[PDB]
Amino acid sequence: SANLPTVLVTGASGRTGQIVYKKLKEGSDKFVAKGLVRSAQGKEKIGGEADVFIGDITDADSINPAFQGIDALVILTSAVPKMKPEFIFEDGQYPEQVDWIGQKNQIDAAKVAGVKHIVVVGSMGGTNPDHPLNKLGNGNILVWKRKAEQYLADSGTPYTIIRAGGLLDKEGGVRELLVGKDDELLQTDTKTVPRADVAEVCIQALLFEEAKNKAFDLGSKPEGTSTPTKDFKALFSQVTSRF
Ligand SMILES: NC(=O)c1ccc[n+]([C@@H]2O[C@H](COP(=O)([O-])OP(=O)(O)OC[C@H]3O[C@@H](n4cnc5c(N)ncnc54)[C@H](OP(=O)(O)O)[C@@H]3O)[C@@H](O)[C@H]2O)c1
Repeated sequence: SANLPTVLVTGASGRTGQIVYKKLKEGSDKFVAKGLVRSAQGKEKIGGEADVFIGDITDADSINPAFQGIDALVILTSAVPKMKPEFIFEDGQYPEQVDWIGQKNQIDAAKVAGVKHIVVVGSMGGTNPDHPLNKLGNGNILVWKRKAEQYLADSGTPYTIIRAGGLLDKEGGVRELLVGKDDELLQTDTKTVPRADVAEVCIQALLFEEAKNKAFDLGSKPEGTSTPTKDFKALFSQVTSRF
C-alpha cells in the first residue's frame, strides 16, 4: 500500500542483497520485505522465510509471482563469472541474459504491478567500454548492465540507478559516503565502498523523493576520516543527474 510499501529485493541471497533484505524487515519497520532468490539453497542461506520467492530472472513467468502486490523493487541481481585462475560465464547465464534481459524482465514485471519506484545497483565503469571488468569471462558485463540501466531510465517508472565503486566487505554506517557522476570517482582513490553502505543507500533511496529519477556513482572515504553519513536528505540532494 502507499503508506506501508511491500518492497521486493531480487538477488536477496546475494552478499549486498541479503543485508538489503534484512534492513527492509528489521532495522526498518516502514516496509514489508519480500525477497527473490535463484534457488532453494539461496532461500535457506537467508533464513528460508515465507516472504522469500524462488525464480530465475531469465524466465519471466517464473519470477512473475514475486511481483504480485509489490510497491517498489530493489534489483541486486548480476551475471556472476565462474572460474574453471581464469574466469568464465556459464551458458545462458552471460551478462547479456542475466543483466540485460534478466533485468528487463524485472522491470516489466514491476510496471505491471504498478511499482512507484525501482532501485538498481550496478557498477562504476560504464562510461568506458574498454574497461577491464568487461573481459572477466568474455562478458562485457559493464556494458550489458548499462543497457539494463538505460532501459530502466526509458520505461517511465521512477527509478534510482546506483553505480557502486569496488565492493568491500567492511562495516557500514561508519564512513564518509561519496556520490558522483560519470565515473569521475575512478580518477580518485575513494572509488570503493562497503556492501553495507550500498544496502543502506538502496533503503534510504526508498525514503527520499529526491532519489527518484536519479543516477549516481557511489564511493566512500576510509573509516575514521569522517563523520558517518546519517542525513541522507543532503546525500541525495547533491545528485541532479538522471543518467
Ligand atoms: N565487482 C565489484 O566489486 C562490484 C563493484 C560495483 C558494483 N557491483 C555490483 O553490485 C551488486 C552487488 O554485488 P554483490 O557481490 O553484493 O552481489 P552477489 O552477492 O555476490 O550476488 C548477486 C547474487 O545475484 C543472484 N543471481 C545471479 N543470476 C541469477 C539468476 N539467473 N536468477 C536469480 N538470481 C540470480 C545470485 O543468486 P545465488 O544466490 O544463486 O548466487 C546472487 O544472489 C552486483 O550487481 C554487482 O555486479 C560489483
